Amino acid sequence: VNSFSGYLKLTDNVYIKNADIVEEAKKVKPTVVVNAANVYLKHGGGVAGALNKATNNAMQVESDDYIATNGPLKVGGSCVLSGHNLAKHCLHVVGPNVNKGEDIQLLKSAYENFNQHEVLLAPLLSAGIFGADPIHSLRVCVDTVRTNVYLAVFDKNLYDKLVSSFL
Ligand SMILES: O=C(c1n[nH]c2ncc(Br)cc12)N1CCCN(C2CC2)S1(=O)=O
Repeated sequence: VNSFSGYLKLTDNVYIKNADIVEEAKKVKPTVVVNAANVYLKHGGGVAGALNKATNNAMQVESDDYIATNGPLKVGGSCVLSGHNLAKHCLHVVGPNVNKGEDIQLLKSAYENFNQHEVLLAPLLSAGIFGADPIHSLRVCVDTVRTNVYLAVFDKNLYDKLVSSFL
């Protein structure tokens, strides 16, 4: 039993809800919140900009130190950093950004990072400003993640479409 509330169950291990991931994280304080990161951990917009803003820029400060030490992530890769006031940990995961020409096949590799964590609150990888089809992202999620994932979809119109079209 966990504290996530109001989710629709899609599969044995994947759950979905129309919710703002920032407000969901603040309420649940999950062990792991997933950020829709880029390789530079520059949290300017989309999910990342919103999560960072909610930490009062502490996520960005921590991220800049991480990059100064380690260099950029790989597309499809991840790192574990603090969750600040939102979660115990933040798993920064880099899905391919279609608006940069990156290979959509890397989306499966990106979701594989979720399997290192028993339970996660997460957005759909590569959706929103990363330019991929969210229906496809949900399909890859369900077919790749084996751990328990609670997906927050900000747009109510998109949420209804994802549910109604889910196979
Ligand atoms: O939640 C957001 C989101 N995008 N910009 C934001 N700004 C502030 C806050 Br708070 C949340 C967001 N989505 C990111 C894109 C992928 N998803 C869409 C496809 C269904 S999403 O995972 O629903």
